[PDB]
Amino acid sequence: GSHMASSEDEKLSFEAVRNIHKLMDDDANGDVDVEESDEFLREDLNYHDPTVKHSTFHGEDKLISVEDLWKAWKSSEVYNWTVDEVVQWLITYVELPQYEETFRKLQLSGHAMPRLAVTNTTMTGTVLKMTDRSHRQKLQLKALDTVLFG
Ligand SMILES: [Ca+2]
Repeated sequence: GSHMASSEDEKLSFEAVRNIHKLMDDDANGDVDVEESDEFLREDLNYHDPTVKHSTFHGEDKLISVEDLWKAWKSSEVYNWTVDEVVQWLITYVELPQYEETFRKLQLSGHAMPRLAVTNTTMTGTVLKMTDRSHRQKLQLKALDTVLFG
């Protein structure tokens, strides 16, 4: 229920993908500016310094763009990763040994990566990490870093 992110009608994949981009881009204008990402990129997904994602994605600067992410994602390792790949990925990165249940519940992959990187609500089909914050933290950190860097 917001124009910015999460619109009420039906959660489309674009609003979702821009939402996880919006994790960095506070105002969600389609591109994150350096100031917008200040704590956000660094910690919220890079868990240290966002120089990696900023200078890897843009290269010359620090601006990340939703549609550009869309194009990047389709060209990145993430969009190529099938369920098996994502399963080993989710475990080795997200540290969620609930993989059996979750993959059999929703069948995740490179599409699911951005779709699950936003809120527990989306990803928890039935039973998947009781801890909301711990769930969304692990998933957003690794899924988002995966859709962004890969
Ligand atoms: Ca912005």
